[PDB]
Amino acid sequence: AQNPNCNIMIFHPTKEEFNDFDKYIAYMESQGAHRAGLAKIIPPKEWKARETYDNISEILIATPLQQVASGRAGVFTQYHKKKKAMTVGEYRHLANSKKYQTPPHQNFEDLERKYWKNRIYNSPIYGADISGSLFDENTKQWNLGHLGTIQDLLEKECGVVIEGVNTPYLYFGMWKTTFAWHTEDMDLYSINYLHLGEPKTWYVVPPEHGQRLERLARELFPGSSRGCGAFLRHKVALISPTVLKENGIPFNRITQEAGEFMVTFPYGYHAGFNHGFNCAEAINFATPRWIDYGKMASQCSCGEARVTFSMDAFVRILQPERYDLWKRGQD
Ligand SMILES: O=C(O)CNC(=O)C(=O)O
Ligand SMILES: [Mg+2]
Ligand code: NI
Ligand SMILES: [Zn+2]
Repeated sequence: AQNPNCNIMIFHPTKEEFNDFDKYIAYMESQGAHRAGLAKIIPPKEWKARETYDNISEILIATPLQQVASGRAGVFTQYHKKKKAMTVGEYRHLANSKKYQTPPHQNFEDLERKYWKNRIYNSPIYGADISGSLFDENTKQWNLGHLGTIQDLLEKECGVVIEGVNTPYLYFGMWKTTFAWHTEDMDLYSINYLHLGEPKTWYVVPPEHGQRLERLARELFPGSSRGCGAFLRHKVALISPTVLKENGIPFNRITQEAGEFMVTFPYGYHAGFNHGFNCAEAINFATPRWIDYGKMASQCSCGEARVTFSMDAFVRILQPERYDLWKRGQD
């Protein structure tokens, strides 16, 4: 078995290997990458996502989210308070202000220490989940707005034609902005490209060990667990690496820099934070190997998780027994 310790693998495809996206995902899996839950892909030196980032400041962040924490430093939840709209240029200035800017630090490890020590005492503002793309239309390789759609994959594998579309999302981050422990909707893959700015640190649990994380989460968030049998679908809970180590939960960590891709694999729990002002783009995708994960994915039916239009068909076709309860949660 390849990669039996479930380490995060880093890949350096050549320009020729960068042509066929599906084939390269399948290559990475042949080497065991999926066992970690997360892989890094460094594009060939010949590649670029677009010519410059000099003209992005007029993009609108219609609903910036202030991420307010409750709990203790290593075990907390966050809620998202909606703020007034602002442009990317306005947001960048805010991120660079004395109130929100990254503190002086020695290296990534020192900054990680400061994050876990101090995150709860601040409420950074995240421009998340903004439909759109920063890839040039002429970029033909690993262009996250030109991938094969998950609807087409389901149709190719299973023969059923379904409604729905699949488009990318932009994320504008600042110091301490946080993504809570989650897997993707319907335990899909994700791909994330860091277009510009400061790094993003990731933490990930191997898919084969995801239920260990879930069991710890039910212990650590006992009221939430009683409210919903899939409350990590709410995307609000954080658990530090120190706490994970104290409870014997297998995980790995890595820092993504500008110009790098990350791929999350089906049922790979992940969480993380941004180091400073940055912009990422991400999208869900599927492969043939996903179908069995989609069929077994947990679902939130309590009403909190509320998701896209396009998840309806996935639940309806892959999980018909769960469909009626899940849809009641949607309504
Ligand atoms: O970058 C973020 O804030 C969160 N991204 C993801 O969870 C992802 O790409 O799957
Ligand atoms: Mg602009
Ligand atoms: Ni994700
Ligand atoms: Zn729920």
